Amino acid sequence: GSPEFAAYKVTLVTPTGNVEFQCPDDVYILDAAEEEGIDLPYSCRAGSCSSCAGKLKTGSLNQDDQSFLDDDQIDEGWVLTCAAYPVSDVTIETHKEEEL
Ligand code: FES
Repeated sequence: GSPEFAAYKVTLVTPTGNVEFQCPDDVYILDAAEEEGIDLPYSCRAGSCSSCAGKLKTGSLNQDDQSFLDDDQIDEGWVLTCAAYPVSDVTIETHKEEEL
């Protein structure tokens, strides 16, 4: 039932407004946002820090490539946007490092 290629609608709730774009299912959220000209926080780009943190509001992600968040944090909706792939349409609140 699965497509050979897919993308998903990403809605980012950023400090300067909501923005939306299609993200390939094999491109990380951060990278796809940047390709669309959206400036999001980051540092390591390796899944091992707090800089790119966001909160997942709607939908589902694959965060196998992240390491810094613990299992409880993942269960509570934390996202490292540099290391997350969408597996559905998603809504993510960005710029959330301060809440960790
Ligand atoms: S920029 Fe460090 S985990 Fe994403």
